[PDB]
Amino acid sequence: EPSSQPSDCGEVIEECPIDACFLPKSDSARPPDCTAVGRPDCNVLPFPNNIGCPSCCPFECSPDNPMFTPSPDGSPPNCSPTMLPSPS
Repeated sequence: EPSSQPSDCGEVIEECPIDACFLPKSDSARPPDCTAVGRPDCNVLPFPNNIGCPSCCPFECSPDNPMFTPSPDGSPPNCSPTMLPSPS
């Protein structure tokens, strides 16, 4: 299906988020992470969307699931856009 995924750096590397989650996640705070509201059933990465989920995102995904701070410029993006100086 995808002939090109590792092209950004780590935004596109088997990463479950993407707009497939619901928008580019770190957009400006997309819908919550399911368990995060009380959907532990949605903690399952492959989305059931047929049992628990009221339209949030799942969990697990990759080694160490914590992710925080949205905004398109919320943090030093790294993987080249941070290499160049743009402090403030």
